Amino acid sequence: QKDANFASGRNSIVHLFEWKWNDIADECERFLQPQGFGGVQISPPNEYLVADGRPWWERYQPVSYIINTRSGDESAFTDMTRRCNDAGVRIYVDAVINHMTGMNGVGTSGSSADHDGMNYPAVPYGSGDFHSPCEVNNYQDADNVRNCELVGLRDLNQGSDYVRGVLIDYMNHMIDLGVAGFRVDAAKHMSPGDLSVIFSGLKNLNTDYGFADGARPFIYQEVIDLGGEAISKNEYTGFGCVLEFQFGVSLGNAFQGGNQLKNLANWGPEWGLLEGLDAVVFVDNHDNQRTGGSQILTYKNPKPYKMAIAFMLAHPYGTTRIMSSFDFTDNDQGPPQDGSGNLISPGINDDNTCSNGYVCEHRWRQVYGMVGFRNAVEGTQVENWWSNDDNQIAFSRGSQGFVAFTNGGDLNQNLNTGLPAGTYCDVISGELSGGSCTGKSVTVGDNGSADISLGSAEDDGVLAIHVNAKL
Ligand SMILES: [Ca+2]
Ligand SMILES: [Cl-]
Repeated sequence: QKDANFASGRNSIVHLFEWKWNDIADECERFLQPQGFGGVQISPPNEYLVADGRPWWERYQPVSYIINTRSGDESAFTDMTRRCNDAGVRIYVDAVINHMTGMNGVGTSGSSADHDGMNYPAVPYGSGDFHSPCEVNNYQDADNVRNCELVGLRDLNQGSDYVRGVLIDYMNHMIDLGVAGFRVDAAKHMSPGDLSVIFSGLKNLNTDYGFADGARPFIYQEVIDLGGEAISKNEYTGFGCVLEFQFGVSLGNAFQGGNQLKNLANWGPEWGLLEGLDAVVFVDNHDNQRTGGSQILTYKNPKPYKMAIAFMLAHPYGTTRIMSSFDFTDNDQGPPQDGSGNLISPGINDDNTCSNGYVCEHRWRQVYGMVGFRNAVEGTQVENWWSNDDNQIAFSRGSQGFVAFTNGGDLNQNLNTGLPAGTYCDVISGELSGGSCTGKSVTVGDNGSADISLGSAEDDGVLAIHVNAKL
C-alpha cells in the first residue's frame, strides 16, 4: 500500500489532468519512459455526470463504474495500461468513492443519475446505499464530515457490505486492467475503518503487466489536513500513503519569501509533516491551483514554482507528484474541447512543449531535469548543507548530486558539492546533449569544491548537477 510499485530507476507520478487514454499511452512511450518518470495519475475513468459546459469538475460526480468517459472507453484504457506498463510507467486511478452526484443528470455512457431519488441504475445504487441526507458543515465534528453530503453530493455508506463489495469490484477490475494503485478522492470524508476493509479486499497487482509477484496496489489518500480540525491525516497512514497538503502550503510560502530558505535545513516531520514514507508530496494539485489561495505556487508564477518543484525533487522526503495542467482563466473552465464536447488532444510543438492549451509542466526542462536528478541520487541522504543564513541554500545528495537555490541576492560561493571532480551540466539551464552542456556547466575540483554562481536575476533560482549529466 505504501510502495508506488515504480519500475527500477524511475520516480514521480505526473497528473495528466484531463488527458485521454490514447494520448497518455503515446506520452508514456515518447516522453515519460525516456525521461525516467515513474507513473501517471489519470483523471477519473469511471462514468461521471455530463455537466453544462463540460467543466473539469464533472469528473468528480460519479454516475456508475462503467469505464467510458471523455478520456475513452475500456479498450482505449487497456491499450494505455498495456503500453504504459510496457514502457515502465505505472498508472494510478483517481478513485472517487465517497459520493455519486450532487444533481440529476445523465452520465458519459448514457446512464441515469437520479440525485433526487438517490437512484443510480447503472451500478445499481438506491437510497438504502447512502447516508441519510445532511450537510457537511462542521469540520470540528468528524461524523458530520464523514456521514453527511459534501456540497450536496449523495454520500455513499461504505459501512454497507453491498457498497463495500461494489467499490471493491470496481477497484479490482482496475487492478485486473493493469493499474498500479489509486489516488483516493475525499478520503477525509470517509471512515478509516471502512477504508481499511475496502483496501484489504483489493487483489495483488496483475503480473501480466510486469509487476513483481505479491505487489500490492499503491494507495495514496486525499486528506486535506492543515491542522485544527476533528480529523487528522494520521488516522489514514495505517493502510496507505496520505497526500501531504501542509507540504505545498509551507513550501509555497517559503519560496514566495514568506520564510527564509535557511529554515528548510530541517524540512520534514519537524515542520508538522507526515513521516516521509507515509507521504505523497506535490507543490500544487488540480484543486488548489484554482482555489488554494495565495500560498500555493502554480505555473502562473513560474520562477518560484520551478524552485519549489526542484526542492521537492532534490529532497529525499516522500513520493513526489507533478501537476500537468491545461491553461485556464476561470476556475470552472473545462479542458480544451471541440464543438461536440470532445476533448482536444495535446499536440507536441517543435520545441517539445505542448500545443492546444496544455501547460505540460512535466515537459519543462527544469522539471524533467529534476526527475533525472532524483533518479541519479537514489539512495542518498542530504549532505553538505549550506546556507548564507538567509535565502541562499545548497546541499548535496550523497556524492551523486548537488543543488543550490537563491531567493535573495546572487550566490557566488565555492561550495563542497561532495561530487567527483569533473564538468557537470546544470540540468535547470540546460542538459547534457551530444557530449556537451547546452546550458551552464560547473567544474568540480578534486576536493569536491566548486565555484557556484547563480544570479538572482536569472530565469531560474536553482542550479542542479548530478553524476548522470557529467561530461
Ligand atoms: Ca462520506
Ligand atoms: Cl490530490
